[PDB]
Amino acid sequence: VYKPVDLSKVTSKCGSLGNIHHKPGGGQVEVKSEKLDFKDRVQSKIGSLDNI
Amino acid sequence: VYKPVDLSKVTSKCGSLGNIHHKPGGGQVEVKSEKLDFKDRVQSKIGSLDNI
Amino acid sequence: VYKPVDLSKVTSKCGSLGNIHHKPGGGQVEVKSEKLDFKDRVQSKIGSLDNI
Amino acid sequence: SVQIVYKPVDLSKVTSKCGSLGNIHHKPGGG
Amino acid sequence: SVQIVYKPVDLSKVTSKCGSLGNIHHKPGGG
Amino acid sequence: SVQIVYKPVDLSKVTSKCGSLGNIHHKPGGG
Repeated sequence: VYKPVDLSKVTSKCGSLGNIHHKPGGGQVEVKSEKLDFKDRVQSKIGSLDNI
Repeated sequence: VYKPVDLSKVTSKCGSLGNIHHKPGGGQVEVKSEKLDFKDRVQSKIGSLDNI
Repeated sequence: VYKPVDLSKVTSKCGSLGNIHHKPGGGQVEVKSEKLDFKDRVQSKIGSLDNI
Repeated sequence: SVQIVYKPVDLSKVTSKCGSLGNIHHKPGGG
Repeated sequence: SVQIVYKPVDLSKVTSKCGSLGNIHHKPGGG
Repeated sequence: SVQIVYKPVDLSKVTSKCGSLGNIHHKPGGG
C-alpha cells in the first residue's frame, strides 16, 4: 500500500507587468547621444488589496 | 496497491502585460542620437483586488 | 493495482496583453535619430478583480 | 569602412502559460 | 575601419506561468 | 581601427511563476 497525497489544492492569483526599454539609445560597437533624461513614475501595488 | 493523489485542484487567475520598446534608436554597428526623453506612468495593481 | 490520480481539476482564467514597439528607428548597420520621446500611460489590474 | 553584422537575433516576447505545463510519466514497472 | 558584430542576441521578455510547472514521475517498479 | 564584438547576449526579462514549480518523484521500489 502506497497512497501519499501532495499539493491537493493550488490557487494562484499572480501577474507580471514589464515596461521594458531594451537599448533605446541603441548600438554595440559605435554609439553616440547628447541627453538621456528619465522621469518615469510608478504607483504599483502587489499582493492582497481586497476592500471587503 | 499504488493509488497516490497529486495536484487535485489547480486554479490560475494570472496575467501578463508587457509594454516593450526593443531598439527604438536602433542599430548595432553605428548608432547616433540627440535627445532621449522618458516620462512613462505606470499605475499597476497585481494579485487579489476583490471588492466584496 | 495502479490507479493513481493527477491534476483532477485545472482551471485557467489567464491572459496576455502585449504592446510591442520592435525597432521603430530600425536598422543594424547604420542608424541616425534626433528626438526619442516616451510618455506611455499604463493602468493595469491583474489577477482577481471580482466585485461581488 | 567595413561593417558586418553576422547572424543576429532580435526577439520581443510577451507570454502567459497556465494549467498543466509539466510532463507526466507513469511507468508502473510490471511484475 | 573594420567593425564586426558576430552572432549577437537581443531578447526582451515579459512572462507569466501559473499552475503545475513541475514534472511528475511515478515509477513504482513492480514487486 | 578594428572593433569586434563576438557572440554577445543582451537579455531583459520580467517574469512571474506561481503554483507547483518543483518536480514530484514517487519511486517506492516494491517489497
